[PDB]
Amino acid sequence: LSDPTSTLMFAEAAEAADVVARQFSRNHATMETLAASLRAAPPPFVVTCARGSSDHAATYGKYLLETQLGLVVASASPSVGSVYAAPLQLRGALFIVISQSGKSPDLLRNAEAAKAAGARVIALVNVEDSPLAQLADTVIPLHAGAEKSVAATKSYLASLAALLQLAAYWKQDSSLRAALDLLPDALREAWQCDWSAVTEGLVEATNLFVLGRGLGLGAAQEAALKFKETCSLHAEAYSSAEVKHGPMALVDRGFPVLAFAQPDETGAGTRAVVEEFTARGAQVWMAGAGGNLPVAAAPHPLCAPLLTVQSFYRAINALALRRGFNPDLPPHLNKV
Amino acid sequence: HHHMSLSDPTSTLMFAEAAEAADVVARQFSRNHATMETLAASLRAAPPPFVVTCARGSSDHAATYGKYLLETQLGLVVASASPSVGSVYAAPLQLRGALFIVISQSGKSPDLLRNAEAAKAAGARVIALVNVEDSPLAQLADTVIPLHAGAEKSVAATKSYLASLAALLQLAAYWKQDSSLRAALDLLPDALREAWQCDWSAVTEGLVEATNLFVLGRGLGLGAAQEAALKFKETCSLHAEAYSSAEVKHGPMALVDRGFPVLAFAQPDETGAGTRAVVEEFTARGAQVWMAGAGGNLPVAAAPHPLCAPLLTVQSFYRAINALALRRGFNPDLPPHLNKV
Repeated sequence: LSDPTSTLMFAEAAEAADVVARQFSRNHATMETLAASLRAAPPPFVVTCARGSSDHAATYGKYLLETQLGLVVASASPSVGSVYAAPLQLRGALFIVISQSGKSPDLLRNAEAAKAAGARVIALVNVEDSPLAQLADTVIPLHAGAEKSVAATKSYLASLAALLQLAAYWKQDSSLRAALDLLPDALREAWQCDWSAVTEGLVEATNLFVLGRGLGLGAAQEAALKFKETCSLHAEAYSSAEVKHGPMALVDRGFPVLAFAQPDETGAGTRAVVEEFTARGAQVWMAGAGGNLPVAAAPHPLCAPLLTVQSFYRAINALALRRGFNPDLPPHLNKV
Repeated sequence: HHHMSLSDPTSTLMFAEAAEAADVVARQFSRNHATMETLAASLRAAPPPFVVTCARGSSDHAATYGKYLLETQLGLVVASASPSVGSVYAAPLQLRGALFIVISQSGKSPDLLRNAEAAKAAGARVIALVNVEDSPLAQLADTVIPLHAGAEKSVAATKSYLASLAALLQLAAYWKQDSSLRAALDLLPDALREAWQCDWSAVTEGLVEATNLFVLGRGLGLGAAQEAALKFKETCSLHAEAYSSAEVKHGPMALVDRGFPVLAFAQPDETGAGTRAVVEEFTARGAQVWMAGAGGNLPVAAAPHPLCAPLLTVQSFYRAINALALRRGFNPDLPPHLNKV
């Protein structure tokens, strides 16, 4: 269509700032109670349990809790069908299930097993009366409302925001707490960032790397999923820590790079790496670290990936339509 | 410099070094027996609260096997501190008493060294699975497990990756005191020899003109899929991407059209909805779907124990991908993007 604003993906992504504001207001005391309980009985480590977009949120959760609380974060394996020669030793661990609908039988079985093993199960979940919420020791509703687009947007940003409020309150980080009050306005600014250069440059694309590292890796993972689902583009997320492998093998004219960088110039590789990509004739866009894509000013560095994703949703919505796809309908059913 | 021929798959360093893998595993198990018994007894006497792995490249794929191996066999949660998924700035994590396993062929990577120093300073027990025994990584470690793979001159790692999987398996067998797994390890070198003879020429020939591909694995097989995808990228200039078979509704199915190639690695003992359930939709969408394991159309060697199956799949895959690289005009022995013949 000729009006990018007319998609549900656009309307729902635009809601994210209001979603985050009301989520933090509604969940404040519940999060404080959970945070106090974790300080009183510190878990030995954390486990995230999630699929799809929610697992890309778990990637961000890992970075947040490892860097801010100093706790190791592992991933559960809900739908892998492992047979345990030994029960998994989860006693006292914090077991974080992230799920939009909270109904996946695999997630439920994994959460039940974690509880039986003595873990504390918390659910970051949008559907508050879901089977997962009923199971959890503590429920953190995402408060994202209904998503009618098949493309997840505000629900993913809400998952990141809930992890951030958990980290802020658990840590008692007064600086991050103050930045949470500023985060909705920053998301509103991020929604206005002009990423038309990458929309225009990818109309004819057939391959892409989305690079990220550390704080922004989960955002790169989600961006690549969005390119696959809405644009029928083989975008692949890749850690810039491993740029000497896949990206150095394949980046070329006709195989471009979108990089999410932190202000310390990490997330795209070194200057020499980017220069090699450019010398090959590859298009390279970078959001962050003075890159050629404009980004909103983050009120706290840990907020930055939410802003990056908020900006990217507008660019990818526009790109889907330019490529002849309706981002509100499933792949293979959405060519216009 | 080594000289090869595009018309002779047996002429590459990748072929010669992958062919060594069985000999490597046999001698590694013999040379490391006493060290492994000592380490395993010490871990039983002081059980760690959990495990953390740390690795780069193909070693990270081996660490992913280690996750599912130790979670299912020892019941220990395994997390990653690999540079791929970790912070730029090595910092203290709450690791007191945890087993911190670093896997590295050369043992020199500065950020692996920093992460291991951080783990030791935080009270972790650092063990290094390393091919270079006098490397900085080995010197830091509390226990060194040499891979005994010898010199690997191909840019494409083969025997060092298989040796890393094997070392994890011997550790798990000795630590768990699993007599059936111990006995199976005696048969593993010969099973690798059988795997090296499996005929995958059909998928080699089928992918000569491919541009994009998904490699699928699950649990114990996920690291194998990741290793295969990396080899496709580097040796063949093919945009292959690895996915967990549990995630196909979040990415891979979106791109699959008629003829889109999918290579699925299956375990021999899958229960419930597994690889065949996922391959079913791929075939309903007309993808070109190959499967190794579970009665699929790419033959695999009989596994002496299900935990061995991913090693046998990769051993076979290495022959197929070496041949595919040559058919596509590339020397798998030379660096990525610089290896067109």
